[PDB]
Amino acid sequence: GPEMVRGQVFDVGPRYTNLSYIGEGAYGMVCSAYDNLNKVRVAIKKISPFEHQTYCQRTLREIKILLRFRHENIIGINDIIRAPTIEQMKDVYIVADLMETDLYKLLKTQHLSNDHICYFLYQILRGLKYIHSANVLHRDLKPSNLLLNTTCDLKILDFGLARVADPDTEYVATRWYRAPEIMLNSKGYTKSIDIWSVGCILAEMLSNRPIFPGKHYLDQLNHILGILGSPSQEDLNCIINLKARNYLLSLPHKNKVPWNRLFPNADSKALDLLDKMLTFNPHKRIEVEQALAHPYLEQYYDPSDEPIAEAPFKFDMELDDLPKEKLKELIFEETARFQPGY
Ligand SMILES: Cc1cc(-c2nn(C(C)C)c3ncnc(N)c23)cc2ccc(OCc3ccccc3)nc12
Repeated sequence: GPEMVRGQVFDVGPRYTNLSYIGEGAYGMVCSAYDNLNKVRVAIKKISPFEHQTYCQRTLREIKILLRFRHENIIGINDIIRAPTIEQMKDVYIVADLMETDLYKLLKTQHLSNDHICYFLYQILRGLKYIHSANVLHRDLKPSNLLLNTTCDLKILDFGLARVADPDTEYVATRWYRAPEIMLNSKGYTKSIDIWSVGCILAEMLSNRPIFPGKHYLDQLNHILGILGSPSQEDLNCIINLKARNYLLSLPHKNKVPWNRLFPNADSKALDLLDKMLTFNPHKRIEVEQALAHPYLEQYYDPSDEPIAEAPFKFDMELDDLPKEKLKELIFEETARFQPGY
């Protein structure tokens, strides 16, 4: 029979053995396992989406994007296991490189020196540069979506909320990393929403504490304005939405808090870059290639070793809202090339 982990079956043998609980991912339980073919311990995520439309849809979408993307700072799929007939397939197991932890857990437990911060930040933007080059917005960068290994290699996870970057909410664990414009007008304008999310992660690395921990929807904007200050007139004039602009004008005045008051031990170049990432106005916010070229990342900056996508990625939006059972069939087809062959 199959091995079991906290009452959950992991029918991944004979190739993968000696399973052990790591944690809960956003889509299912994650265990570590020994790969008997490559002689190495790997991470295996178990996914059970076929009891709902939204899970099947997001599963199919994630498998397609991670299979097309190939970059060292973005999580890759090494293998996929499922039953040989669609009628048996009640679960899907995705296999990936074993890392040590996520940035969420690391920051709850330990200090990061400037070199670790600097190197982690470089890798987030390196990976993000590839994603944005494919015309994709992540829209949910946060510490829990960043995996680290023991040699400080960093990988980005979770394109569940990813979209094309052209002009066009639900439940999420945290709004602490959402850019202000997302709640002030068009639903996540541009690539600057991700740069905002990365700035928030930088701040959190400097202090081990999230910078904008809103306790509810409107509170999130109060946290942001309480540090950045009230928007200037120029910045106010970039808020296109009538109600948003009015709402901003109705709020109490707040003065800017200097960065070196919040982060008194931080490298002044780090705070300079942070200032440019956490700019209220998304049109003035620093872009990924410019951020990589900031003096703070001079040690690692190397545009010959910062690859871009071969082409733009396209999401087939019509597959969304297809019937539960049809999505099950497409996931069977997409996972077929990992089934023992030839
Ligand atoms: C997002 C994600 C995280 C982890 C993971 N999560 N964790 C911890 C944070 C629980 C890890 N620790 C060490 N190594 C790891 N690989 C992990 C394993 C994963 C293993 C497979 C995987 O497949 C991506 C995927 C494919 C299809 C649908 C949804 C997700 N995604 C994983």
